[PDB]
Amino acid sequence: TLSEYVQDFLNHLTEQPGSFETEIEQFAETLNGCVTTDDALQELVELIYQQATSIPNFSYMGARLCNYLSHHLTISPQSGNFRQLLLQRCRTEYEVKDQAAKGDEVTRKRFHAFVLFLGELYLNLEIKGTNGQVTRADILQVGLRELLNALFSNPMDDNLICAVKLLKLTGSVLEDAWKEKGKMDMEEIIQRIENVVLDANCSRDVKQMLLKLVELR
Repeated sequence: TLSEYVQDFLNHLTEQPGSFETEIEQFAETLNGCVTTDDALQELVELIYQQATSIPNFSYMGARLCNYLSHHLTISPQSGNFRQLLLQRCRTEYEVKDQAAKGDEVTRKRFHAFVLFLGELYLNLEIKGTNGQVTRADILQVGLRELLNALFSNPMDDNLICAVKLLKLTGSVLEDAWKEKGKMDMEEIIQRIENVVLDANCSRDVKQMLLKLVELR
């Protein structure tokens, strides 16, 4: 089945991160021969999306794999390409982020995996722009800002640690994009972080991590 093939390959990348470069072409090639329906494309997207948002430490690999397949799969069905379906799928979970940042620490591990997968996707998913230049996904730029708002609004240590990671990852790229468009988001994020540090009952070391970000941005 497609799902056995894909899941085997994802397990393989998880166990052997080094094998991406030498096995990715064969993976794309095999998928090109077998992913021929809108349905099969949708299922491929779902399997990779699940691995990236479950499975710890699959953020970077997930996003790198997503970008690769978005450029190397030849199927372009009427209803959406890989890129397009992925981005749609991300909006689905992103819609429940206000609730996802509550719950309990174990349930939130999946939310954090989703947040960082989206951060890595934003950095690494290359889209040919309207002017033919490489651009980043807009819906991800917007989603990241809202995810940060959700994480700071529920200032439990593990939520704050997730926000710190996401901003170390994407913060300079975000800062640049907001400034090109004369937006004040980084200022607003900085005030949110300062209010956490002033008010929240989180750990001292997490507060100190937040303060280091205020120096840099």
